[PDB]
Amino acid sequence: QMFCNQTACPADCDPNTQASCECPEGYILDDGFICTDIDE
Repeated sequence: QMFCNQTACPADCDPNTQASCECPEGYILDDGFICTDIDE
């Protein structure tokens, strides 16, 4: 349950949560390898 840790940020796979990048279980990355979901 972690989509980049917020609306849209980056995907450097934090070294204490590994939530970004890998993206939630179904978030789906986007143009930018950033984990987010506010439009496309």
